Amino acid sequence: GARIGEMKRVTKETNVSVKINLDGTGVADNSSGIPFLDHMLDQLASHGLFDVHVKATGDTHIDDHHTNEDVALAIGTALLQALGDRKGINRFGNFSAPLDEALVHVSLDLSGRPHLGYDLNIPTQRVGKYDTQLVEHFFQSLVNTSGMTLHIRQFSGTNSHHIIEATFKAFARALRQATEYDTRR
Amino acid sequence: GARIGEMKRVTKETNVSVKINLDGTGVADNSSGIPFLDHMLDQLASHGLFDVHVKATGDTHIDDHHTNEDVALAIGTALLQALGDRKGINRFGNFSAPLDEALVHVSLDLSGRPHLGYDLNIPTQRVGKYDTQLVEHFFQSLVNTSGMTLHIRQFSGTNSHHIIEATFKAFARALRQATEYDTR
Amino acid sequence: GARIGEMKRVTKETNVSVKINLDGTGVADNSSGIPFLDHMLDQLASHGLFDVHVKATGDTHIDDHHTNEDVALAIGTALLQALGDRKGINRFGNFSAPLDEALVHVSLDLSGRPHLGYDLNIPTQRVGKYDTQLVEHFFQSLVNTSGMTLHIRQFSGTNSHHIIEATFKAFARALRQATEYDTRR
Amino acid sequence: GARIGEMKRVTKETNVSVKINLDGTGVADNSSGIPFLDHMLDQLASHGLFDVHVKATGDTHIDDHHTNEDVALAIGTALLQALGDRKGINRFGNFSAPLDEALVHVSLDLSGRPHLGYDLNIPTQRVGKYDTQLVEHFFQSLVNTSGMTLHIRQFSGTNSHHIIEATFKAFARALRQATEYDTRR
Amino acid sequence: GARIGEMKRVTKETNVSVKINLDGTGVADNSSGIPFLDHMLDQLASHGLFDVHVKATGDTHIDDHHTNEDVALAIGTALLQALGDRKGINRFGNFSAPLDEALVHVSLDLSGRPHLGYDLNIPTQRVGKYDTQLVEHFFQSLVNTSGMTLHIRQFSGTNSHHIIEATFKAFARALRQATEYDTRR
Amino acid sequence: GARIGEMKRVTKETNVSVKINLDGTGVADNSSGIPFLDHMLDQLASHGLFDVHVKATGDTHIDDHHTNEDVALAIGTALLQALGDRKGINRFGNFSAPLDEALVHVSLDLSGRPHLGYDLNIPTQRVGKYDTQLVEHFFQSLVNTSGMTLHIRQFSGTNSHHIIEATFKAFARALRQATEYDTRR
Ligand SMILES: [Cl-]
Ligand SMILES: [Cl-]
Ligand SMILES: [Cl-]
Ligand SMILES: [Mn+2]
Ligand SMILES: [Mn+2]
Ligand SMILES: [Mn+2]
Ligand SMILES: [Mn+2]
Ligand SMILES: [Mn+2]
Ligand SMILES: [Mn+2]
Ligand SMILES: [Mn+2]
Ligand SMILES: [Mn+2]
Ligand SMILES: [Mn+2]
Ligand SMILES: [Mn+2]
Ligand SMILES: [Mn+2]
Ligand SMILES: [Mn+2]
Ligand code: NA
Ligand code: NA
Ligand code: NA
Ligand code: NA
Ligand code: NA
Repeated sequence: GARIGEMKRVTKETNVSVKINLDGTGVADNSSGIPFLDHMLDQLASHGLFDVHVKATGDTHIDDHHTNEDVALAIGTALLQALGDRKGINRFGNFSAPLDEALVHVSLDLSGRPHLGYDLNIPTQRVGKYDTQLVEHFFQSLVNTSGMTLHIRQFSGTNSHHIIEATFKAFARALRQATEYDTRR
Repeated sequence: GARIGEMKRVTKETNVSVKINLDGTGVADNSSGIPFLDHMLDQLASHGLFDVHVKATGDTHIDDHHTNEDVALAIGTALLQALGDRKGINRFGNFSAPLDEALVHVSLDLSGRPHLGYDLNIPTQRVGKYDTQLVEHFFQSLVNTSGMTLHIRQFSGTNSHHIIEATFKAFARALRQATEYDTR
Repeated sequence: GARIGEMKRVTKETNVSVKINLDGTGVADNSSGIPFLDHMLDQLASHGLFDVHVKATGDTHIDDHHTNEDVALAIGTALLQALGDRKGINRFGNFSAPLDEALVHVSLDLSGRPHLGYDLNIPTQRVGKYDTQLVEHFFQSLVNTSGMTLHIRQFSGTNSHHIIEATFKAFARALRQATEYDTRR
Repeated sequence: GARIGEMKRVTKETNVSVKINLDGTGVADNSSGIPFLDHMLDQLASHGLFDVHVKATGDTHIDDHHTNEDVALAIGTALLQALGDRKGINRFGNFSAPLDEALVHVSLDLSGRPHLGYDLNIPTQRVGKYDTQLVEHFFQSLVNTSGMTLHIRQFSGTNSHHIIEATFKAFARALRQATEYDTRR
Repeated sequence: GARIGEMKRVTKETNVSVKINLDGTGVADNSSGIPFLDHMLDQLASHGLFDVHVKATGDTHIDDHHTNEDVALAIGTALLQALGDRKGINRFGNFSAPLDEALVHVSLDLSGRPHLGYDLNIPTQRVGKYDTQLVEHFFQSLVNTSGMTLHIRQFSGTNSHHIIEATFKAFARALRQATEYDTRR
Repeated sequence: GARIGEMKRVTKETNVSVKINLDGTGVADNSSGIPFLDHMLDQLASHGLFDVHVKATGDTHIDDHHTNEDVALAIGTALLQALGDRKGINRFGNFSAPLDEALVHVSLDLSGRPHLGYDLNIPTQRVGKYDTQLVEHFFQSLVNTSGMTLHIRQFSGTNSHHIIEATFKAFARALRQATEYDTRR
């Protein structure tokens, strides 16, 4: 009875395959073509207890933008498919994740209405090879296809890797809460 | 043994009857004479899983103030009665409720000491016919008779209906948490 | 064959029926339960040459918010359905509409990615009975279900009725341009 | 049949004759007694494809003000006459005209309601013998008798001749668009 | 007969071949040695309906500057050759292109007088491997050999890839408009 | 020999009938569909000694804007008709009207050139049901069809009803002066 969503989409720019189990055990199998994004998608599994499979190739010789965007769009669609009729779930999720000096709060509602409120202050332009502009775009695209209300608020942080990873930990744990069943419903 | 509180009070200005079940299933029956307040009281039921019955008539030809106040006072008293000795409950409740661009956090303690910390920025004076000054007065009056410590904090929001509705969603879910029993 | 999109949705709050003909002749048939919004929807027909049929009733005894939102959502869905595969259309639309002292520019792309950039300065809270906060929410909701990129920018204006009506005229003409066929392709 | 408007008016100060063909081929025939204004009126023909005939003499021994004003008034009246019932025309016109470093946007509506929004920053007081205060007065007077809604906005420019000429190019192209027939209606 | 311009130039730094068809069907054939610039040149084809063939190699072991510059110079020369006597063309082009949150307006005139007005605010120094200083230099060099008046103005935008891509979409559509024939003349 | 002007105009939005006697005795018969506007039009009669008849119905279910505008336009046309050749009249009018704490000066010229200079500071958005944005629009529209130069300047005032009523008293008395005959002419 596990809630599994899957999305495959091939364009001239990217080839994306995503599978997510909302009732998973934290199995991570992420090969997006973007190593830092893979590290962040691993946090979805380890902290959200989702099973997350992502396989993507794309025009990373231009930059990571199209791959990042199309992976995020596909995850949002897979999430929407896995949620089904959304009956009985908590629907709302909240979590404040510290990572050393970083502290990020995520508040979300599986509402069917896309909205991103985004207030991160990432002080460097690259983490490894990853363009830090792509963090906002990842969550914006995921919101757009999942129909999620998502608020990301940075309360502390100076290390870009810490800020982004804390965001994914908080998102993962908030999304876990929202997708879990409300025992009184 | 569901925890049910009830308050009826008739004054020269208003006639108010309130019944709340802390262990409800979200049954909403709200007819306060103020349609937007009814919509907000419905959030108490649907998001707090309270059973909420409010029936009020009043001098709404003056304005909604006396009705709004007397309904809020009665709800706080009904909540206090329903809580009884408060043994074994979580007592504290916390929730951040987004509603599109709005985000409101509610933190409360069923402490017996009334206090309202209120920091909403509602940018318009009317939602429908509802005077938005009445939002603060609703929570102040409810706090005063329930003896609740209540903190309402707006983190984002531009639409007045969204801000107020997010506040009631967060309040409902925080109050649900506070009234539920601590398993340990 | 004319491109027609139609959507009916009944909720506990609203009862909404929408039909739009992208290849219309300007037939205006708008009865949303919100008279000023009807006047604005008429601009879609008169200036966009769309055939626009909207019939809605709702919980306007609370306020106009739910009706306004559900009408906007339904129009966006009807627009999306009417566009079909979007093959051969201009896709982009641009128009600056004056209305006396008001001047509003609209730029849009039928992109499949929802985004609203909104920069109006409406100086009063009510036009008739219409809550002027509902203008932004109308376009946000329409954007969300149509998948449109939409930018609304006020360059001039002091009368709220003029500002909002100029916005709908500019939107109507930009959308007409975007939905029309590109004769070269 | 071409839409032609013609107006002659003789006062104690000026003697003005104007004929404009909205469906012209760009015939420029401008002898206002103000050489720089003639150069600007030529842009109406060359860029708007109007046929523009202006012949004026006046009390230019005082200054160019009365001639400038009476020419502008007459052009607006001729334009109004030529438009007739305005059935089937685009009615709105928009154009951004660059001239080297200058860039001026014109937005107009053949509305029947006079309004001038004017935001040029002309940095010198004379172009040749032409008093640059007369630019605003020209468009104000033309607006007043034509019943036009007209917005002129400078986005760039440092040379007064360039700024004014770009304004007339943009006006010419916007007016051409507004007076042309809408092929769909 | 299609208007085709072609230019080959070999220097000690670069080897550049360009062919452009002003009356094309959107054939994109761009291999400049700079992958992000290739992606931008593709917009010329996809949104301008030009046929754009660019093949360049160069001293990219130093940086992309010489290749970027020499490609831009060659495109401007090819455009100039293809335009011929410019008889009968619209000559002016205008377009506002959104790309999600980005919005860029381009206004241009095929005037024979080079000028670049450039007002982009690109917030990162690299898109992929592409140095974002090269955007201004690309358009400056293209302007210089084509003899174009070109104004680029950013109205919105936070993602560098979006801002630059919106600029090339707007440029492509403005240039398409300017090079197309004026049906009335 | 009384100077009487009359205007009837029926549109899809409004049905307006106006009759004004410049040589009246202050007979007021105003039913515009806007009660506060009726009160203001009564001031024209009582303070200007005009006979003022206005009968209007319109789409006041939207708001009062279209009715307000069309009544003002019709009054301006009726005024222009009543003035005839304007021979022998004072032409200029000036009056400062106090109303308790409010003080408003009106200066006008029956010039044939429309202009409104408007400097009121009305501190509330509604007087009764009347939208105070409509005051400026009333005088602007009246100016546009009458061809009047009109300057309205607030020197004092805090009560919106007082400010607007003082404006109409001052306008009425200034217009009375301007329409009266100059005994030396
Ligand atoms: Cl606003
Ligand atoms: Cl100036
Ligand atoms: Cl920059
Ligand atoms: Mn993108
Ligand atoms: Mn790490
Ligand atoms: Mn009170
Ligand atoms: Mn609601
Ligand atoms: Mn809403
Ligand atoms: Mn209107
Ligand atoms: Mn003058
Ligand atoms: Mn010149
Ligand atoms: Mn260089
Ligand atoms: Mn791209
Ligand atoms: Mn108006
Ligand atoms: Mn009074
Ligand atoms: Na943000
Ligand atoms: Na209607
Ligand atoms: Na000449
Ligand atoms: Na390529
Ligand atoms: Na003013």
